Amino acid sequence: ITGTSTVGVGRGVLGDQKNINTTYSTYYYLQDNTRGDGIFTYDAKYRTTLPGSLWADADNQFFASYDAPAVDAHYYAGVTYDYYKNVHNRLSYDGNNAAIRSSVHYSQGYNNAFWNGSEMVYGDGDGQTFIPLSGGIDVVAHELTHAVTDYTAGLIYQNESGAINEAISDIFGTLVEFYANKNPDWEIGEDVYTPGISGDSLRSMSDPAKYGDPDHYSKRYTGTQDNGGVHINSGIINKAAYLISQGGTHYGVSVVGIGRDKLGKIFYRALTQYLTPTSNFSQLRAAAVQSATDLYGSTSQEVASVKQAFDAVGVK
Ligand SMILES: CC(=O)Oc1c(C)cccc1C(=O)O
Ligand SMILES: [Ca+2]
Ligand SMILES: [Ca+2]
Ligand SMILES: [Ca+2]
Ligand SMILES: [Ca+2]
Ligand SMILES: [Zn+2]
Repeated sequence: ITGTSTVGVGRGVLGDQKNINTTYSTYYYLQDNTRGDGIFTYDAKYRTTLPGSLWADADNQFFASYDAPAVDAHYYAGVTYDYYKNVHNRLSYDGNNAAIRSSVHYSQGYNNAFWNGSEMVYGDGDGQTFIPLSGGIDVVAHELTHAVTDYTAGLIYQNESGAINEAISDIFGTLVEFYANKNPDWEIGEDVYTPGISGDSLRSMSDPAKYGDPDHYSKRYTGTQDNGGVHINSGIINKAAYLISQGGTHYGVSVVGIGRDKLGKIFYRALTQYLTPTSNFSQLRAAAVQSATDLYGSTSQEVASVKQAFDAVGVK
C-alpha cells in the first residue's frame, strides 16, 4: 500500500511486547518499509486461500490474542532479513530485496508452516501439538531460508538433496535464533511445540536421535515417506553442522569446533556458490570443504574440522 511508515506496538505468541514497523493509510497495515522492498504480513482468516488480506488494524496497537501470530511473523521476518543482510550481505531472499510476504491464521488447527514458492505460511497449531508457529524465530527463519535456497542452490525437495534443503533451513533458522540471542539453542521449534510438555522440540541438531532422526549415514532412511525422509535424513547434516560449530566426539570421531559464525560463512558459501539442485550428501561434503578452503585456506583448522565432521556422520 502507499502510505507513511509508522511504528506499532503489540505482543507476540509468547506474550512478549515488541515494536513493529507498520504503514498508515486510513488503517495501520503490517507493512514494514524499512527493509528492502517491504515486509508484508497477511491474514488468511482461518481459510486456505492465499495470501489473504494485508493485515489492517485501526489503532496501531496489536495486543489482541488474534494479533499475536501476525506480530511475530512480521517481526521475525524483519530479524531474519537483518541477519542475511548484516551477516551475509544478502538483500532479501532473492539477493535483490524481493518483498517478503507472510500469511498467518492459515486453515484451522493447522500444525505446520511452509514456503509455497512465493510466500511464508503459518498455521495456528491445534493448541496441543503446536501453538501458532510464527512464535518460533527458528521456524520463521527456517521458512524464509527455504526461499533463499530456492533462489540459489535450488535443492530439489526429495531424497538427499531434499534432506540438505531441510538442514540448510534448520541451520540458518538456528543461526538466526542465536543472532537474535533470546534463549538460543540447537533445537528446532521448541518455543511453539507441545505447550503442555517442557524441554522437547520438533528436531534436535545436537542430538537428532532424541526424536528418532538419524545421526549417521549408516542410519539413513530410504523409504518413500516424507519425500524420501527430507525431515529425517536432515539430522545427518544437522549433526554435521552442529559438530563443525560446537565440536565433540561422535561414534569415536573427534571434531574441533570453529564456532557458529564460521559455520554460517561456510554453509552460506556452499549454498550460494557450490550446491546444485541435485546435490547429494557426498557433494555437500565437497562443497563445504571447498567453501572452507576458499574462506580460510587449504591448511586451515576450518577445513580440517569440516572433514572431521562429515567423517563423524559417515559421509565421504
Ligand atoms: C520449521 C519446520 O520444519 O516447519 C515445518 C513444519 C512445522 C511442518 C511441516 C514442514 C515444515 C518445513 O518448514 O519443512
Ligand atoms: Ca489494534
Ligand atoms: Ca530457543
Ligand atoms: Ca531453537
Ligand atoms: Ca513443548
Ligand atoms: Zn522446511
